[PDB]
Formats: sequence, structure tokens, C-alpha cells
Amino acid sequence: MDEGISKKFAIQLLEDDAERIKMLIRNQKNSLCISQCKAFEEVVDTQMYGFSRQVTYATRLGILTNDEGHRLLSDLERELNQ
Amino acid sequence: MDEGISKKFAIQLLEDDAERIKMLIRNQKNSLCISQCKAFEEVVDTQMYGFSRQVTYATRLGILTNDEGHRLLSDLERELNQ
Repeated sequence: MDEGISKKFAIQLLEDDAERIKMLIRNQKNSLCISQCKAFEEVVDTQMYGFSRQVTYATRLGILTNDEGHRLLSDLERELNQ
Repeated sequence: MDEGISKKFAIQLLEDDAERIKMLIRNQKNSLCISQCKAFEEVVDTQMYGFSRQVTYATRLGILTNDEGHRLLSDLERELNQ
């Protein structure tokens, strides 16, 4: 019985579905997703480091006292660990 | 001399800069960034598993021969390894 029609249909549907799943897999492996999260993390580290360098420099110069300098770094440190 | 003006300015700039750095840290510690990447990864796995379940079901029914069924799964497997 023509229902060879249904089998033929089911088979090409499955093949076309495979393509859709392969596209998903490609969009995954080609994602910049994690990489983008890590790049942002890197910006923050560098921003934090450059500012902290300045707190230290201000302390060397006597613009901050040692405790003042240490309190600022301690606040950054405290932020970092929640 | 004031210049005590400059020192006063430098100290408050350093404090305000500290707030900008803490804002960055908070904004990254509150990042749902990695989570969102992993969530999508999870959608893809589930999409692929559901389809794969159907390839298997079709093979059981005789709609695909065993080699056909195995080929499709083998193609998805290949994509997963690029």
C-alpha cells in the first residue's frame, strides 16, 4: 500500500531533523559565548590591577597613609570574595 | 600651601575610582554570563538526545535499517568532534 509514502516521508523528515541538530551543534562549537565571558573577566582584572597600582603609588608618595592604602585594597579584596 | 587641595582631590578621586572598580566586580560577580552559555549548551544536548531517541525508535520500527540509523548517529557524533 502507498504508505511507502509515509516511510519515505518519515525518512526525509528524520534527515532534515538531523540537519537541524547539526546546525545547533555548529552554532554551539562556533559560539564565542564562554570566550566572551572570559574576555570580560579579563577586562575587570586589568581595570582592578591598574587602579590598585595607583593606590600603591599614592601610598608611596604619602598621599595615602599605609592604613588608608591597605583599607582600599582590603575593600577590593572583600568585594572579590563576595 | 593648599595643594592640600590637590591632596584632597587625589584622595577623593581614588575613593570614587574604588567605587567604579567595585561596581565592575559586582557586575561580573552578578554575571549570569557563564550560566547563560551553559544553559544553551544544555538546550542543544536535550535537542540532540530527543532526536537521537527518534532515530533509534525509527530503526526499531524498520523505518530505518540498522546501518541507516547508525549512520545518522555517527554523523551527529562526528559533528560533536567537528
